[PDB]
Amino acid sequence: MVENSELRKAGLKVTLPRVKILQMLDSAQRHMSAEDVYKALMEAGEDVGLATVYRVLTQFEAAGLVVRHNFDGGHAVFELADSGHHDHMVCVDTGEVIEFMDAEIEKRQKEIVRERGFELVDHNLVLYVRKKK
Amino acid sequence: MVENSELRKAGLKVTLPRVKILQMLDSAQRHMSAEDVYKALMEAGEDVGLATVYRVLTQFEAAGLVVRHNFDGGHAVFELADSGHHDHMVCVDTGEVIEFMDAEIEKRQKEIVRERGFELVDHNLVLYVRKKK
Ligand SMILES: [Zn+2]
Ligand SMILES: [Zn+2]
Ligand SMILES: [Zn+2]
Ligand SMILES: [Zn+2]
Ligand SMILES: [Zn+2]
Ligand SMILES: [Zn+2]
Ligand SMILES: [Zn+2]
Ligand SMILES: [Zn+2]
Repeated sequence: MVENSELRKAGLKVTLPRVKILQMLDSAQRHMSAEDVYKALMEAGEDVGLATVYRVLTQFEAAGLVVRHNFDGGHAVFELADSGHHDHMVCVDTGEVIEFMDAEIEKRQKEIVRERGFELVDHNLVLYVRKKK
Repeated sequence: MVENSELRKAGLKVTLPRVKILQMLDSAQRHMSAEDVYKALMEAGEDVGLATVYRVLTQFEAAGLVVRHNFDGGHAVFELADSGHHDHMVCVDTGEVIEFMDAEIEKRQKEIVRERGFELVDHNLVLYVRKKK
């Protein structure tokens, strides 16, 4: 299965809890907390406890299958890494998260780093915003 | 420069017109027509004729630097390929194009193809829609 390959490529043994959580992440909320995953699983009548959900998502994060972000300061969001790249705009007053991808900034980041003798390994860009209105 | 590397990797000699058009594509309209690129260039007081803009965008398309799409049936849209992956929803009545990326569908496409003995080289998914309202 595709999930099995993803887990193996990530140096992680294939297990039922690991497969169900990855499937939950695949189907979307784009930015889910550990509780959102747990609640979705419980709705689906599954049998995975919250602590296990958090543990697995942390295993996925360390492995590179997911990225963990904290946009409102008070909770962690976990989202797949495999998906197309996206940086984020966060509405400070409401907590609304808006993904974006600007090719100009992406190429400028590469230029900045390369002209210094480096290679860009990863990056994080968050723009905190408020409606002009 | 980053543009130079992109052009060379694509087996395309570096030229002024090729560099300016790629820069126009980098800075955004996410889905520009040849005329949109030409008009943007003219606004920027540049000196690239429309036929040259179309030719270069077609050179970029063949090379894989851009993908050409025809969403409303009557005009070609050119967008970078390098950007994160995105499929599209198109509002049939207005022509509005909405990008989306669903990890569930992406993994299901891979599963469908792999279980048949193939490797997925590329794909195109367009969902034509109308507001339920
Ligand atoms: Zn929160
Ligand atoms: Zn970025
Ligand atoms: Zn995101
Ligand atoms: Zn720039
Ligand atoms: Zn048109
Ligand atoms: Zn797709
Ligand atoms: Zn697009
Ligand atoms: Zn599915």
